[PDB]
Amino acid sequence: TRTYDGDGYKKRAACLCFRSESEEEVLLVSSSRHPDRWIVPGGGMEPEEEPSVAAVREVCEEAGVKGTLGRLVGIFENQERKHRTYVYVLIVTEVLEDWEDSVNIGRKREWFKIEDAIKVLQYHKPVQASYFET
Ligand SMILES: O=P(O)(O)O[C@@H]1[C@@H](OP(=O)(O)O)[C@H](OP(=O)(O)O)[C@H](OP(=O)(O)OP(=O)(O)O)[C@H](OP(=O)(O)O)[C@H]1OP(=O)(O)O
Ligand SMILES: [Cl-]
Ligand SMILES: [F-]
Ligand SMILES: [Mg+2]
Ligand SMILES: [Mg+2]
Ligand SMILES: [Mg+2]
Repeated sequence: TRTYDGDGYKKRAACLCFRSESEEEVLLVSSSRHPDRWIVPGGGMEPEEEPSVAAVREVCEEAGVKGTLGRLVGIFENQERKHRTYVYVLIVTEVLEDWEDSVNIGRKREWFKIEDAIKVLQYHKPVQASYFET
């Protein structure tokens, strides 16, 4: 069930899933519709779902990782697609081998240096590239 702010923007949550507290390497996942593209794992908040809970749930489903939830980075609008996304830091402590989207749609995941994550997000996902700007 998709949820919306009062202005009709889709409510989303995502995590910057870092390999370590150094925040040098981040986990991206393949696009479901376009598997040759990389995106930040995240997705729609459910009714009455806290954004931090939605963020952790979505990165479990999409990326097959768990870890220590860190700070809210910010709230990022996508004016073109009418999304409003809460973005959190997650320090990955668990990497699971056969996760929901790997089983269901063969979703891929890969570690990127921050600079390279920004590079591969820029063309299709410039708002997700901006998640890293701070
Ligand atoms: O417009 P396009 O570019 O097609 O954006 C897609 C997006 O594709 P990209 O892979 O290019 O990012 C999807 O993400 P992935 O399934 O790949 O993760 C979904 O986004 P979300 O993460 O919010 O959703 P979910 O909770 O993970 O399913 C989807 O939303 P939806 O599933 O609710 O229809 C969204 O459509 P909208 O614009 O209608 O929002
Ligand atoms: Cl790291
Ligand atoms: F989803
Ligand atoms: Mg999802
Ligand atoms: Mg979802
Ligand atoms: Mg998603």
